[PDB]
Amino acid sequence: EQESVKEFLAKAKEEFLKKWESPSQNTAQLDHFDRIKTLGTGSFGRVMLVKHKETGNHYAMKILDKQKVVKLKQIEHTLNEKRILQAVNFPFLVKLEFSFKDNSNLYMVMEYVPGGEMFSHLRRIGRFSEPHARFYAAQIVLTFEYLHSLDLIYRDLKPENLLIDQQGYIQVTDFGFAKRVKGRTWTLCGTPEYLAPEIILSKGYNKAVDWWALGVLIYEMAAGYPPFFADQPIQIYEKIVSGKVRFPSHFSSDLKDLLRNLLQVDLTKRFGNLKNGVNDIKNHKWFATTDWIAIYQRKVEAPFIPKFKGPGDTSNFDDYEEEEIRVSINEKCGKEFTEF
Ligand SMILES: COc1ccc(-c2nnc([C@H]3CCNC3)o2)cc1
Ligand SMILES: COc1ccc(-c2nnc([C@H]3CCNC3)o2)cc1
Repeated sequence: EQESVKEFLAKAKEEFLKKWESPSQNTAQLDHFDRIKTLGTGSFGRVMLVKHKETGNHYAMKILDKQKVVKLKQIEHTLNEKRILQAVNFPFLVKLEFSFKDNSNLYMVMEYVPGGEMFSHLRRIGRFSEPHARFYAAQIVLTFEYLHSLDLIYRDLKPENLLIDQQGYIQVTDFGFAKRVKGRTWTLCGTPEYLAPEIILSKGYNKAVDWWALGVLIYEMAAGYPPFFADQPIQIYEKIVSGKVRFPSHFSSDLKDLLRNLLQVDLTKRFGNLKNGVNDIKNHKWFATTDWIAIYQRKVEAPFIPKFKGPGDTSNFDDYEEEEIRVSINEKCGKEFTEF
């Protein structure tokens, strides 16, 4: 690789390690914000649109219930999420602006991206043309190049976690399964449709699982549906381990060739995990029209710009029951969350 790429990644790792070793803590509190709307929910928390009362700036506030985190065995994963987010910096990652806790909850306050999830736009239009899919895929290739050089694995790539911003570019959100890993790791986690074979077979696995998930994402963007699906997870898993995939006839020959090498069931033969690493992907014929520097600099005109009226518009997100943010008069689970 060119020395300019090597020096860029060496500086990125230096800046990450300084924040990783000395994390920020307790940088706002709940009554500094007004609550506006619930943007989405989940197994042990939700994300709310909020407005800061002194500056007027909008944020996306992720709220996790401490007792429920403990019951669903997610303590280590929650601590991973906040420690990684306060230490990274890259054009296509959401920015964490504040974090804090109280007697009942943990809070992560991020810059708000009003354009909505990629999932909504893909399901609305049906599928993306190959140039449109390729513009998004290039941003994910550069983001994984960055995260993997910091010894991080992301482990939750899927369309609902890719937000579309005011310039039509991607910002990746939700680091709940991200982890710093020197060699191998073992936890069963992810969404069934995106899991690599070595996770399903309970092996020790590495960053090659993120390149498998990139193959599932590019197939889904260009076809409109993922390659492996069924009503029961055990049926999805049998299809993933089989080593067979079927492609629509409208796919280009170059796209089919790239996807056979990302959706390779033998992890020692998979693109992204060979001696040349990410450069086997960047140099593939499907990416021949891509200007990697121009994408990083945000100089390429996007395929589309989401429709929205202002920085507080919620029209690209959907409607959920509005529930209280209740804070107990007694402290819960203080010991488990000391480092947060
Ligand atoms: C950075 O600005 C945002 C905006 C919205 C969300 C968000 N909205 N919903 C979710 C989860 C629940 C349903 N899917 C994922 O995250 C995150 C950050
Ligand atoms: C009863 O058999 C098991 C199997 C797996 C696990 C397990 N899977 N993940 C974890 C956490 C420790 C490693 N980081 C997350 O424990 C625990 C008990």
